[PDB]
Amino acid sequence: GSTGIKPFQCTWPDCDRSFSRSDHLALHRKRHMLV
Ligand SMILES: [Zn+2]
Repeated sequence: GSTGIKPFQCTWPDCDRSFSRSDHLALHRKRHMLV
């Protein structure tokens, strides 16, 4: 279903990801800035 309305939303425009896991979106975001 529509599970894009998440509080842990990735703020990458071309990506447009949204998470429920803080430990997942953290690494997802770390790899975004290539760190
Ligand atoms: Zn992302």
